[PDB]
Amino acid sequence: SQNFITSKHNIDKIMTNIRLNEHDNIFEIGSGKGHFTLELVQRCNFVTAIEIDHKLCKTTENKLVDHDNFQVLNKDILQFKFPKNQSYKIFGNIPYNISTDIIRKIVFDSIADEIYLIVEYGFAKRLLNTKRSLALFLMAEVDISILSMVPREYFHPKPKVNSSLIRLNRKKSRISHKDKQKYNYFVMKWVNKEYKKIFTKNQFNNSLKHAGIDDLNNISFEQFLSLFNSYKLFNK
Ligand SMILES: Nc1ncnc2c1ncn2[C@@H]1O[C@H](C[C@@H](N)CC[C@H](N)C(=O)O)[C@@H](O)[C@H]1O
Repeated sequence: SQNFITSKHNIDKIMTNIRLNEHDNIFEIGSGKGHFTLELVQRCNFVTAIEIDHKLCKTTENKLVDHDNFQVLNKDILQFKFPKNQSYKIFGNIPYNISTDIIRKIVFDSIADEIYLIVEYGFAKRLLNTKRSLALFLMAEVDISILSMVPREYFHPKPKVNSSLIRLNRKKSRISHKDKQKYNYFVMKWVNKEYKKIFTKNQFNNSLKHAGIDDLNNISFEQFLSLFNSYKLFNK
């Protein structure tokens, strides 16, 4: 059930959009046959490949024979403990079934200042959709941008849908550690339209007009923050 991108011609097309340089240390999520890995090692300063499947760790190693700036840890990305005092970036052509868990792991339990992932086209659209809780929790920590479309033919087994190469850039968190829970509760209550649990009937009108929200079915992350902030004001 794991797919791969093994056409160099295609890999180069995708590297074209990935701006990683010679001095960055990179953590790749799932080396697979080592195709993207082979390019990263040449492209970057050092690559720590994290592959769960042990046979693939081997293949990754055979692939990277004429190279030294890498290591292949046979671990589970979800259980990995990233450095807490180093500057590193992340890349990964990750599986659909655990996209949410991986992205959450690397954005909340890692300090990579720049993350490059390939995910399903739809799932990418969702990461930017202010109507879903994931996008909202994520936008407090990173800026999300879709760089290009990865045709399903580039993959094998050929999936039923296309994919997108996306980029997550770290930013000074917009949500203080103090507001950790308030923001969480508020995000969940708002996405579920359970407005009354977070705003009285008037607090809600003022908050929307204050944030300048005309279409309540289409709001910017910046507007949403306004809402959250008003929310804080109203409750001590
Ligand atoms: N939980 C996990 N932790 C670490 N690696 C995983 C996990 N789940 C899947 N993988 C690996 O991640 C890879 C997913 C592939 N789509 C990418 C392989 C390869 N980089 C390629 O795109 O050509 C496979 O090699 C899986 O074995």
